[PDB]
Amino acid sequence: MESTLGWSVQDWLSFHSKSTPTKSLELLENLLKSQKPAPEDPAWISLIPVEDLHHQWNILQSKSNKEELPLYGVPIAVKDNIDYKGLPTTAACPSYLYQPTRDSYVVELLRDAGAVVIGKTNLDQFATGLVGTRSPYGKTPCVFNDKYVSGGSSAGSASVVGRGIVPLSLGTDTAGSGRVPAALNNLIGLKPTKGAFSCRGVVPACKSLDCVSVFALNLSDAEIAFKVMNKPDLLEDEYSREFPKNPISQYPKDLTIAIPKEVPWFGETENPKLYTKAVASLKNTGAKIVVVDFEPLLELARCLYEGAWVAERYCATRDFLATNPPESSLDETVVNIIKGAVKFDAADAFKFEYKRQGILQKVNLLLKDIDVLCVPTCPLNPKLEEVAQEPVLVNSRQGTWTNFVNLADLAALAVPSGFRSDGLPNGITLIGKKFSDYALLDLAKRFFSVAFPNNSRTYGKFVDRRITVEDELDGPSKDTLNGVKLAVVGAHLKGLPLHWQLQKCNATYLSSPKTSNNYKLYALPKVGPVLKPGLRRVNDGTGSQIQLEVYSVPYDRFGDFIAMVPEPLGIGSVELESGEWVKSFICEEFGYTQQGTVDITKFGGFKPYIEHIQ
Amino acid sequence: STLGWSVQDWLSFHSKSTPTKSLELLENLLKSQKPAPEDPAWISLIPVEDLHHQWNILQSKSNKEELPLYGVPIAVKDNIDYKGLPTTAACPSYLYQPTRDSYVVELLRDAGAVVIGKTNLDQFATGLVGTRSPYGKTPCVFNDKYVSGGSSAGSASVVGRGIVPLSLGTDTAGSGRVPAALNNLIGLKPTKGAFSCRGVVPACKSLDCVSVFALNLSDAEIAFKVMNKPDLLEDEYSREFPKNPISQYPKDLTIAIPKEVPWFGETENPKLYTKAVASLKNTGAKIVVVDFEPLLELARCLYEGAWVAERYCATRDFLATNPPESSLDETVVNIIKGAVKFDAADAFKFEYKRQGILQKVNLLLKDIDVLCVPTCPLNPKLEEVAQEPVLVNSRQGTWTNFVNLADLAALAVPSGFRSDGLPNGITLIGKKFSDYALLDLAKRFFSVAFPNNSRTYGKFVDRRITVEDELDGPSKDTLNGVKLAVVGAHLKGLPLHWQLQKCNATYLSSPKTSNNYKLYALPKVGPVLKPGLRRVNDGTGSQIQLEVYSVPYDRFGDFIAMVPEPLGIGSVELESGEWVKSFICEEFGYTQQGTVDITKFGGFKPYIEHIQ
Repeated sequence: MESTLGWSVQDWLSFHSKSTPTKSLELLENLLKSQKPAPEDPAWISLIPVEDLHHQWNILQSKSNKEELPLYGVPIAVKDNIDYKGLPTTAACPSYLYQPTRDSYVVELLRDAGAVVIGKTNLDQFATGLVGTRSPYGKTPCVFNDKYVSGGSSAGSASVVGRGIVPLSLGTDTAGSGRVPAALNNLIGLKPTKGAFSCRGVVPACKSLDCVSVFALNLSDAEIAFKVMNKPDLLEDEYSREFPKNPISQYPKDLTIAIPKEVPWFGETENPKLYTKAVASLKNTGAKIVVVDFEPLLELARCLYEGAWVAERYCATRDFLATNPPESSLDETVVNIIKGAVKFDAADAFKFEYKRQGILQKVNLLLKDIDVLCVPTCPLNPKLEEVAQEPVLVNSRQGTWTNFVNLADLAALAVPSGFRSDGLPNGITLIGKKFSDYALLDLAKRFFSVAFPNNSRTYGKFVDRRITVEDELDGPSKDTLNGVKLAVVGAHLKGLPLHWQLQKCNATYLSSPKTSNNYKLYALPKVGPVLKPGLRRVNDGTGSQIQLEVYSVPYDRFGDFIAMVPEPLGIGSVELESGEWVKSFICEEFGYTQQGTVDITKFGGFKPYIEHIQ
Repeated sequence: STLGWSVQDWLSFHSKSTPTKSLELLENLLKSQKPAPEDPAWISLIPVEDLHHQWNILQSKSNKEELPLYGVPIAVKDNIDYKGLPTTAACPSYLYQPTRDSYVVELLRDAGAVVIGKTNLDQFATGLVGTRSPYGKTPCVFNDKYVSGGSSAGSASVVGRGIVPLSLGTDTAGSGRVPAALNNLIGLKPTKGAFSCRGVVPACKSLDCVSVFALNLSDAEIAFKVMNKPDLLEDEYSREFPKNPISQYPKDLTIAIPKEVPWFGETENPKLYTKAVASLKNTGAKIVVVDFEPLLELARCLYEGAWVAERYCATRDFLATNPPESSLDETVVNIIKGAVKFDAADAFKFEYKRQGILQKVNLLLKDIDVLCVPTCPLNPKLEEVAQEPVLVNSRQGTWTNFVNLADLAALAVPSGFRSDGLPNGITLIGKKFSDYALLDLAKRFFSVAFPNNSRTYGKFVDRRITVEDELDGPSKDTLNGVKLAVVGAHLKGLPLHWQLQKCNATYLSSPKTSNNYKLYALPKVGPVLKPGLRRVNDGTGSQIQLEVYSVPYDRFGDFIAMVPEPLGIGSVELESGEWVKSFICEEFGYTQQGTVDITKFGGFKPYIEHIQ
């Protein structure tokens, strides 16, 4: 039949719509057959049985609104860290193996959205490392060159996406594990705001810091996965937290992007070139780039490394370690790290927690006037043998830019910046404050269109395919709004010189209806260099339908918007064509009752009129 | 003579008197005080020359009568640094000499106050009893067979006897609350992070609060305003209060009381609680009966769990010097030494459990403005504590020990006397930053529970509060909002005024428009009559009375959602020429049949009165 390697989610959905339930089952059965487990393919700890593929697919057929399921019959991989009930969970530790009787909340959500889990994916043992070599199941290679490391700890999940077996996969990230493998494999790596994705059914390893993360080939698919898994789960995950309403969806073109004053490369010469060029490209989107001392952030990173956070991994594994399981089941570097936790008492954990809170005061003072950090994802592209030689120091260095994100309650999106001379990829990570995940996506989109002009952007190993349409975003869905419905008629319309005031207050365009038959529109005597209309509700009988744009203005922001609204205008209510009332600009009678006032109703809107002039 | 004076009493003496007489008054006060053990309440008193030094510094300040604590004597817990006295934490061998004031003492000093002494406490602030000190066991201000309570023992006694009208305590698990109940005081336990902890000895650093004992609400408030200041770089748990702090709960607010109230045998204190609840009901407040189990789960955590290690963290380099056994209190040191039981791994295990409980607590409190709780179950005897050095202490903790873990604010307030003559009280608990609304809720509770100006204070069973529980609310520098003129149903006393309170609006003034304005009564549809303002291009316009309010930027959206056709918010020009947001009205509004031109009345209230 037909090749499936490197399909977007959209590619998969298109197939399903135009195919029959049996010929789409076959395509997945066929994808499943081409995969190999165990040591043959180090990327897979385990793969589903054909019976299980049938089961998932039957369940899928029972649901009665497919073609509204944004991941209908789309295959996905899951880090062997995260429970799927159809397969065992291992944490890349053969004797730790266990059978979950229930799905991760995250997996359960993706299944509800129509996806099919194909296998569990290999990782550094107990999700401990940035290298991907620390698994008794095998070392996963870089999708581009088998001499190189895939990155970890989410190594299987990057590999599998990088070569387009599957268009989305799940990883986890405490201090880099969803970001480093994206850079080494030409992927999108989304590390969401903490507590946004539930960690119910993931094996705890630094519970207080840990996030479920996603890999994708493109912005579009990372967005669909985010919308699917961003769901509260307060009573079953102690660190879950609900996204607030009115999430920002775009940074201003003007945004302050901070970069570090000192960028250590540890001898590496190719990667600096990609970073320099990437910063040039951000400047060209119109961003303000500001160079900033990252001292406090690095103090925070050191606090991670010096502190007792290792006691979190130890807490999740000590009962198990005391079981004394066969040495061959264990990675020794991992186990030595985890046992570093024994030398810390409760008093110690607190002492470091104090120091962490103190650093954060400094970190919060620093970020107050910055919108985003742009950081190299990792300094190196490690060779398999380089990390065999120095099995700890390579790891430390690969966390140069990753270690402080979760401690500081930030979000992050690792995104390609191009290729070095030797044809390996790397890239940048963009770090935003709590709940900016949607705006980071969009910022990547804007970065891409400059760094990869003329649709020249590659993805995964697919060095000779180009992104056309797949990096486009819907933005946050209307579900998430909670604001006043506001109708504008004048200088706040798209394209006129007060539109920005709506953007400043994080307004969202809803629609463009007309008033009912009840309205006149005036042009007022110009005084500023801006001309200003006023609406008049009338009932002699002689009104027209005036044209409007309607915006949702977040409740907490409406104060900021109305404060910019000078006499004689005001905010009242207006009647739309359909009979709904909606807040709107109005005008004191004194306003349109001056010498200089011009009856503009004729034009049916304010645009038409500001063109019959200029 | 000076005993039982309030802050205002001190201020009014000073402002009528010479610096010299003012000094003598303070001197006589200092003279008449004794340190421990003659008086267990005081660990040390300032030497007379320190008094003069402090006085001379005060004389240097150029604006004196702006200073809200000018020449006002205060006590400080021997937990907190004042540079002219040593710090001890009630451990003689722990004694050190600070270089500088704690930030909190420095703020109060800048506000005028004179530190008179360092006050006695349970050693290393561990306990709610007051008795675990080698400098002595501070007695209840009512009866020296009874415990004063702790750990802010001396602070409570000194204010109970009215030597000083304010004292600093600290509070991690009740230490600013229990002693207030047992001595007929107000105990304020501010929102975490509001009062800096720079220069206080840590004992449970991540939960610690500096706190305040007063005799009346006014003083608690004054003190609160002086010390509620950020100190972000010198105190890792400092946090800035946001703008527009609420000043008052609605008449309506929901107050939760526990479904299960254990008393441990006590027969007297339940009657005062019952009575207090009935007083709250009578203020207009809706009482709901609520399952406190997850809050008591939380509070256990503090005891069974790893927070005990914060104390050990604070205290262990010292303890490894094996100081003399007789400077140590055995109960306390053993409680602290129990921290060796816990791994870092254990500390995280407990932290997860805490975060799990807080998910349940935060959900349970979305519905609720305030928790009302018995301050402590018991009025323990010294003897009872001697027999049960651990048991009584923990029963005294049954209501106190979840507050900081859960990041809440508290105010312990009197509720009357048992038949006994011993006092007790209620602690009102609110969410973060509610400190001003908590004080106002106490005012309201007082006016029902102690009608006709009958409230007692401290040992002063024969005096009555008069004006000293009144409040200024947050000061104007706290607000950040849009100035808004109302002309209509949102005026004070009028039917829509609740909508300003709902949006946390603050009254600023009652100015008039310029003479540019007409006012119409709109046709009456609802059972609410509403006016419409109209500006004219003259000459006919007249001046309309307004009320102007600060509406938080935050809340303005909430406010406008309540404003229907044909009204709107635009701007109006005051008599002063200042423009300001206000209600305006569509043309159509005042052009309907039945609109009455009402200008002649000068405003809306006089018109409503010409109808009734």
